[PDB]
Amino acid sequence: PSAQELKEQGNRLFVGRKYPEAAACYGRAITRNPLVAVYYTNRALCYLKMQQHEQALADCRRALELDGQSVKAHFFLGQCQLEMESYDEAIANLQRAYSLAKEQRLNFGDDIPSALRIAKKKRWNSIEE
Ligand SMILES: *CC(=O)Nc1ccc(NC(=O)C*)cc1
Repeated sequence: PSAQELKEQGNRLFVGRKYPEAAACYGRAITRNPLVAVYYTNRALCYLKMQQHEQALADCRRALELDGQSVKAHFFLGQCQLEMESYDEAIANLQRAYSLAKEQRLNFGDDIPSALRIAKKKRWNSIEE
């Protein structure tokens, strides 16, 4: 199987909540072609759904090097840092995801802006404690 076919099989497993199996298929595609960003971005989300944040950080770091303009990778990076309460970095990454989304016209409705507000509100909440 080619790397593209492996990404498609990992995608099918992800839709069925098969997160660990999907991450294995994404690692497959990385072995075959390790220079495609979305392979890391998709597996990062698998790790993110698996409560393994440090693992999710790494893949978000790998994706943003192959594609510094990736809206999805910045979005998962910020959400991952948010769940780890790294609020300032998280808001900065969600903000850049929003900036890139408007540049590439990937800003749909109030989606990413609502993520910003939820992150900023959670940051305000923790500062008080
Ligand atoms: C195709 C696919 O994976 N869709 C999808 C829909 C919803 C969610 N999760 C929630 O709505 C909370 C994940 C994936």
